[PDB]
Parts: sequence; structure tokens; C-alpha cells
Amino acid sequence: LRLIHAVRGYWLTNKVPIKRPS
Repeated sequence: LRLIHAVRGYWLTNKVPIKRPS
């Protein structure tokens, strides 16, 4: 909701290799 969680979730999901096809 708030930008802090938006930007956090952004890099937090990017540092991790997304091997799952969503």
C-alpha cells in the first residue's frame, strides 16, 4: 500500500532469482 512497502517489496523480490514462472 504505502511506498515503503512498494520499494521494499521491489528490491526484495529482485535480489532473489525468480525461477518460478509466477
